[PDB]
Amino acid sequence: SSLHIAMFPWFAMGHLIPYLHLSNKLAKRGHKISFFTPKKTQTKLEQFNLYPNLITFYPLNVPHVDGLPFGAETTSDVAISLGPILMTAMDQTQNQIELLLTQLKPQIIFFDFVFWLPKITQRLGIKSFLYFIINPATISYTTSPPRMFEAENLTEVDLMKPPKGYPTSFNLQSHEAKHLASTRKIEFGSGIPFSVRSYNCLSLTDAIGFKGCREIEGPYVDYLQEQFGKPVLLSGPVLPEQSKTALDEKWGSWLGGFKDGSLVYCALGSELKLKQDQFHELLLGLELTGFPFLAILKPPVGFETIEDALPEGFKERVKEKGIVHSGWIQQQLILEHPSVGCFVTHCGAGSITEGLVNNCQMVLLPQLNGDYIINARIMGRHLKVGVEVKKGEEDGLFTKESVYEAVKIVMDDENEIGREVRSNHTKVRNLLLRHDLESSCLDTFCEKLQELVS
Ligand SMILES: O=c1c(O[C@@H]2O[C@H](CO)[C@@H](O)[C@H](O)[C@H]2O)c(-c2ccc(O)cc2)oc2cc(O)cc(O)c12
Ligand SMILES: O=c1ccn([C@@H]2O[C@H](COP(=O)(O)OP(=O)(O)O)[C@@H](O)[C@H]2O)c(=O)[nH]1
Repeated sequence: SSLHIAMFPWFAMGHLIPYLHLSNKLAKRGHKISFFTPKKTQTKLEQFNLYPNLITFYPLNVPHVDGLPFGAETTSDVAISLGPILMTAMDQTQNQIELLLTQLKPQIIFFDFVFWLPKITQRLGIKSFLYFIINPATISYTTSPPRMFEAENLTEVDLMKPPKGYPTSFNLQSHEAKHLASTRKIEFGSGIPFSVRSYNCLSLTDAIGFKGCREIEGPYVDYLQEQFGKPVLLSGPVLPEQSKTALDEKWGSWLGGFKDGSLVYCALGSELKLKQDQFHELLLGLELTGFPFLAILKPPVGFETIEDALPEGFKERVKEKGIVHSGWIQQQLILEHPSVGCFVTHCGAGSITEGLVNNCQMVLLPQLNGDYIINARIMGRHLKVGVEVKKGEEDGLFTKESVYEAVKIVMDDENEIGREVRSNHTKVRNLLLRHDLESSCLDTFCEKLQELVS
């Protein structure tokens, strides 16, 4: 029997997009989806609704919280420092969520962040499902009970090693453990410290789910199931679905003028702005490679145009070989273009999947975020599908020479590290695209959802 599922993702394109990818897969199986989305953002999402008779959008008015810029709905609309206020605004949709649930009456609601929700749903006879599109290795590392019980005694040296029982080994740099130790305590919406919030969601929800498959995410989901004592499901790897919009002709035309596999694509997601010095170092490192490149970057901190922040003489030197662009582009379609030979990525969970299912060599440039860092360690050291750009142990900065070297290594047909990461990437792509991998993940996922509402 088909399920009625409501979708309440965090107000971020990196959550809205994979929730919609998964929605399409569930609707193909006959399930009815009530998709809650910020009102103005809906128009950008219709693009991806492949089953409009089963997937219905319901608009949310993102309320006012003092400090929130006017009209802002998504982390793509605000600077990263304003994220906690946007969290307070999502907390404030409670009364209009509670009324949407009362009239739509879904059996299950997938959600992010709103740890108050399982108390509404238990009252309405609805099952709460905390559905993560970030890595379970990240939640396992920072938010498992052993971490939470040390409370404010948790230090940088504590975060340098995994929590007790953690199934895997990898190394953090000093500045990364420093980042995790401090940001953990910073308020993220309505006065709740960040890790407390996520922990409250894990503890109070009926069940948990993650993007991923047993072959890669398995050990972390088993660890989390053992720790929290409730089902931790895997949706499958949420392979990107095809959009209804073709590749913009101006990009298709420009990309079509380069030799196959010759272009370096660089993008750091839609939520981040580099500091100027690292913006310069990145762009000069791309220039040093001599390869054509497309860099999708916001202007650096303190700057409003790409023009004003480019290193001196940059435009005149790179000529038609390189473009630096700050607008939203169709990243998934660009990564499928045969010109692209290399993807320099901030290691966001969605960008990681998009690179894995394509042919591009991966260069890992994780930005200062626990999931990006952990994704980078897993891709660089466990799966060994990419080369990570070296950062200063204490300052977290890279040089233009380190960017150049990483790209050169993976682009060199005769370099043995490049051949190795190509070979390992092919292994992972062949697994994720295996004819029965995602479908069998979804088979199990949907059975376990049926048990949940039984
Ligand atoms: O990056 C993280 C993250 O997601 C991310 O949290 C950012 C705020 O810190 C936000 O800006 C991004 O849009 C979002 O993808 C979340 C998260 C996401 C959805 C949830 O339902 C609950 C938690 O937990 C984290 C926990 C960590 O120990 C470290 C992290 O790095 C993240
Ligand atoms: O100009 C852009 C920037 C991002 N994306 C998409 O936005 C999502 C970004 O998610 P990810 O987790 O990689 O990073 P974030 O942007 O949340 O940091 C992915 O599906 C990208 O393909 C896109 O299509 N165009």
